[PDB]
Amino acid sequence: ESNFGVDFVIHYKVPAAERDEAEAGFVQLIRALTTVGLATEVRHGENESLLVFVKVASPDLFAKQVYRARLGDWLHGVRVSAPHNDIAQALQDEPVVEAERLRLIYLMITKPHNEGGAGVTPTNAKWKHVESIFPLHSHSFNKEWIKKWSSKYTLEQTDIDNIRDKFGESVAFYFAFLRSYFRFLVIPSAFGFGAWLLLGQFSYLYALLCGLWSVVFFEYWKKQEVDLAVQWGVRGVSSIQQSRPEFEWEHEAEDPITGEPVKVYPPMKRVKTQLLQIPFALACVVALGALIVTCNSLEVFINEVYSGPGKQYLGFLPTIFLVIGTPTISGVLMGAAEKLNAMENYATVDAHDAALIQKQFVLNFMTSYMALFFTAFVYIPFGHILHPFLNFWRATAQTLTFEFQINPARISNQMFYFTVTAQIVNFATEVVVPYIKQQAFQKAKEDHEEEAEFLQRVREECTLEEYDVSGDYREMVMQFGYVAMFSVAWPLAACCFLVNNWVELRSDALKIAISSRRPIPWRTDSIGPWLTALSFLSWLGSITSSAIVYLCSNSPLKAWGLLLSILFAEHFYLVVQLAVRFVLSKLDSPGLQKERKERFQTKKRLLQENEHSEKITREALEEEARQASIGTPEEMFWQRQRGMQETIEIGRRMIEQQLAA
Amino acid sequence: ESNFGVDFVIHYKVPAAERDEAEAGFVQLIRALTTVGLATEVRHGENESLLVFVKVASPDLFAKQVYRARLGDWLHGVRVSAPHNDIAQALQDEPVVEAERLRLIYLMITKPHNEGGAGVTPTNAKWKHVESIFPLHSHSFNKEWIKKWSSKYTLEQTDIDNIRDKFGESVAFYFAFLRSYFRFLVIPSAFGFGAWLLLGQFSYLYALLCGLWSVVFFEYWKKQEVDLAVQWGVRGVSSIQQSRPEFEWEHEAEDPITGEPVKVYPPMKRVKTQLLQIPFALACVVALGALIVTCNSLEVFINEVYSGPGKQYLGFLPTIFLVIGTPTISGVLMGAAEKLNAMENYATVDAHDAALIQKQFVLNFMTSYMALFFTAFVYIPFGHILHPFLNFWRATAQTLTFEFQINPARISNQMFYFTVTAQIVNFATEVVVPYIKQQAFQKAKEDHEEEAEFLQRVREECTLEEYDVSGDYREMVMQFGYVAMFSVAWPLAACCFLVNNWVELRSDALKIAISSRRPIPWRTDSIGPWLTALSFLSWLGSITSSAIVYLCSNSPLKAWGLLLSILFAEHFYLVVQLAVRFVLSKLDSPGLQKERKERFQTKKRLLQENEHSEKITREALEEEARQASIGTPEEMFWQRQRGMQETIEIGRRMIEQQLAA
Ligand SMILES: [Ca+2]
Ligand SMILES: [Ca+2]
Ligand SMILES: [Ca+2]
Ligand SMILES: [Ca+2]
Repeated sequence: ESNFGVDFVIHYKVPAAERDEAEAGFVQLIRALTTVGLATEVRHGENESLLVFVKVASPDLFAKQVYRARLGDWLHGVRVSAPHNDIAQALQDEPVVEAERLRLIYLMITKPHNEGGAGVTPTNAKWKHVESIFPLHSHSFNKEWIKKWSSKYTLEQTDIDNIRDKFGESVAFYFAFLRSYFRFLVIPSAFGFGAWLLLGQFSYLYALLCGLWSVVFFEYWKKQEVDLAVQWGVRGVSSIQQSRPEFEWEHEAEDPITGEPVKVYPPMKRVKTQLLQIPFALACVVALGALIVTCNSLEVFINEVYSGPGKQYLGFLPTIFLVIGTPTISGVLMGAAEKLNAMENYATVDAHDAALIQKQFVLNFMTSYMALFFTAFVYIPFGHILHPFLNFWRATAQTLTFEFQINPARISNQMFYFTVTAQIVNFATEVVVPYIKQQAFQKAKEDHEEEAEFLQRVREECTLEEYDVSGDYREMVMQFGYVAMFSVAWPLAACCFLVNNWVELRSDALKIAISSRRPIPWRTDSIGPWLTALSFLSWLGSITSSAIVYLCSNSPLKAWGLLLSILFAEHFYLVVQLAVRFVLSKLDSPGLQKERKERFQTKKRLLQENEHSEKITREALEEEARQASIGTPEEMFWQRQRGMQETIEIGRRMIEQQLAA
Repeated sequence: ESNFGVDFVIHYKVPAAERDEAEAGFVQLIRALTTVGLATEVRHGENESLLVFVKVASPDLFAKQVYRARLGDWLHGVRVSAPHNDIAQALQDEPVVEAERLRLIYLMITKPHNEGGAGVTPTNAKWKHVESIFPLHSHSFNKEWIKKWSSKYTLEQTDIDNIRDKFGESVAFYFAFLRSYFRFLVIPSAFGFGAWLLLGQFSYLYALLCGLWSVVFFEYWKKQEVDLAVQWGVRGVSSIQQSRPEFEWEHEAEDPITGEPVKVYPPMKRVKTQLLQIPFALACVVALGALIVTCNSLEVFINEVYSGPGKQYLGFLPTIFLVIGTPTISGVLMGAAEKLNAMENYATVDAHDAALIQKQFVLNFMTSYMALFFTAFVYIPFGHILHPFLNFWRATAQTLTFEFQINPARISNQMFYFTVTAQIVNFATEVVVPYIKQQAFQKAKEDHEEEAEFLQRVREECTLEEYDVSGDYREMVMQFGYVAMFSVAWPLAACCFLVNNWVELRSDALKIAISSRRPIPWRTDSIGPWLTALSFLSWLGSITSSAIVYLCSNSPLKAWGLLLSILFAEHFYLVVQLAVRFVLSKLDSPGLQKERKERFQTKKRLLQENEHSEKITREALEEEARQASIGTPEEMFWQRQRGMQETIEIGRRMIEQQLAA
């Protein structure tokens, strides 16, 4: 139930084909680990691998490394004050959390020799046999965390702080984002319940309301994250650029700022494959669009022809099957997105991650909303254009066996089926399928007889995949997109997503608990490029919900109404965006006062670290001595009234002279 | 042609009604001036006033004050580095310009005793007889500056820097803004010339073009001003809050940041008179709107009735008279705006100035564009609603003497008459009327017989009004508004404004030269609240130019077209705003590199101001001695393979064992 003090575990798969070269890499690896002061320990890994175990046996060099990284943060404006202790007397002032300790150990194993480390990143260096470097998982904290999160109803800030001190900043930002989003989802849940009871289907007021809610939630989260970045001492980390190890280069050019020749790569070679996104984008758009329009034509052909013998529920069976098939096509889609992004040689890890978020968000946007767009914006306004598909299905099924009435409330049933089966498929794919996978490999399953269970748990933890938080961001961003631009089709969607988010805030916590190895703790200022995604989804929601409520509320479609509704709701979005930004500028979050007060008090301590007429007539006497040494008329003008009492009495007699005249 | 070294002149009007009290205030004034180390000198002022003259006779206390203000800038993040010289050996490192010197002297005469100064601001303190504190005007620089600006065609950056070193930062920001705006006006001048030749009246392409030009000009100026604020060492000054002297208060509450009890004022008392703007706003809107609709009805009645005996030029004579009357009504309008803003008790000078800019911009917006709005958006789409005014004028003029055909190209003639007579009225009111005023008071017009002409020039300089740069900002912002939202009515407006701006960049320079006393040099990071005005005017231009080109291009007015054109051009504005912001993020202005490079080099100098296996087995031996003193199984696990060569050979024999199995 407790580790052996091990901070990191390296896998180092030794295949039989390259045994001697992998042995030379092994001895070079453990040499390089011993140079940076890591006590090593070698144990057996299954299928010919060598689990080596590292730790800092030297607390003095560890505190020296901690002080060096704190100075590196202080140079880039991260820390408020310097450590001010080259000796370890600042560690008692500010302790090291487990996340900061594991991050600095990972930097000592990851950074190159110029940075003061033994860089053993797998693909770029010679270390092609280093499979995975990963920290361990403390089960005594894990079980307590899962139990205390399942027991409570709401989560305080101390729970997110306990996530911060043991899983880095990024996982804690995800849980803080999901907690704040779950708390803000109760407003359109209640208002959608009210609109589903009272206002009838497709109410305009709920469209304006969910637009306003998306604005206030996005701006409030953008305030709350800079508050959290002040509180965790991580504000401004995105200015620091981490050099990606797999970034190839050609030259080593002039110094930008520091004095160091940084390695460069010709950007036209980058744009040559940046433009590889565009034919891939158009190809994937038309492929998924042809699949979606084929599914839509098939379901309308089926519910026209069979006339619903069993149920009308059987009519949207192709839509249900398409949503079921959507995670499988999105798997190869994200694979071909990640391969394309990795081929696009990116300099720093921030830009590489941001481009991966952009490609993954575009592909998931298409495969999550193009069915509902073809339902709302194509099928409802003019649905006669898919009649060749209908007569094609008729001419095929007539040989195979040997009046359209486009319902405007088809989108409500479609959105209900979409939300429910997407909830079921997402819940099955997220936890239940890995639950039965780990229970299946549980029933399918020397070494010093005391450390046996420890090496058992490490050998089984090597097989798990590393937890990426990008996917759990993307799921919630898409759910927010459903809320922003399709809740007017089905106003109980916010209530369903509220229940899903309360289950999800424990479910994704369970995924980090037992279905994935502990992620390498990184620091981030924010959720990063997902803020652009939330902003774009809210802006598109203000257009789309209004056009949906006009086109489904529908008389012929008077296009004088549609453009006016789109214009009014989009300008209402812009006006409420200005209003909420102006209001949230005035709230005076306490972290800003704390940061600027500490900075001013430190520089005020530096400030404190750093008769009259006598002086005036003395300098006038000095200038008179310089005049008598020798330019002259201003000298006479200043030497008229030298003493101040002379000026007083001359001014008073001049008041008397001006009183005479 | 040269001063007597005088830095400041104080007027101190002594009326005969309060002669003894003003004399006591005089002796207290010159006492307080002598405490802060200012050599004083009293000369006669006309109509019973006492021009006292100050200077720093003590360069040591002046350099001490300079170092104190530089530390005050360094605490608030303005300066890159500290002065690092309590002795005056930093003044040789960075010299004092005349603007910084005069600003610090004005702070020594303006700041209270707690700040280390003798605060003699007129209305708040007892000094109700101090009329005006003002610096002098160096004519040898003035004549050279006017001559070298009239000789050149274009102005280099060195001219704006010579304005910066002698008139502060704010006047130099105005001249830099007018130079950059005059340089960017040549693009819609040439394109409007092309549209006026080729494309015919009311072209949509010119509307999209001037929208794009307004975007690129506004974003390029917003980049250029942070570049200039880096270069002049003034970046970040807007974070510093200057306490307004006339700000009344009730309490002196807790300390926000510094430690000082700041004085507070109940904000509900402020909102009580903030809401006095709204009935004043609605009253002024309906008053100017009734005047404009009366003028419009009168001119259409006149050109209907008389049928143009002389000319059609005589028909818009009421519009010409209304533009002529516009500076006179705007005078009392800005008076009642400034009185309302001064009644609204504002804490700091930044918020007070920003609210004055907001009120003045709203009133000048109405009186500059509501005539053209009632022409374009009311008279052209539906003009039958003003027929009661027409029959009213008929029923009056029928007793007084004893078919409408609304032309869509009426706005072109209106905009031409508006631009031309506004140019003529603005040029007459700006320079020519003060030119004949100063030549009229020239022909209408003891004391030691050597300083006679100096006291003559100071006595005549007291009568001039202090130059406010807000008015010369507001004129150009309104001209930019004409370009942004009405150039499609008359595409030569940009060419006319280009010629006007080339004349204006010397004319407003002449106004500071001889028609106004030298302004007290202030520091500002930017043009401030006018950036919101340019952004709002460009955004409204994207709507208004498109609606104008549809409604005047006009068939009946198909309102399916109007909303689509407004929507397309506004979203084109938003898309090109994103595009230009993304492009200008990548240009890498050199001032940012210079600032962050100097900051990193200073903190890197502070950074530089601040065997392996032996240590590893030594700490392992220490922990073994602690174990033998006595928790134990991890100790045994770490003490298995102590030395690194032991780990090497144990790992190699384990490779051999995994090779056996
Ligand atoms: Ca899930
Ligand atoms: Ca998830
Ligand atoms: Ca002018
Ligand atoms: Ca002007």
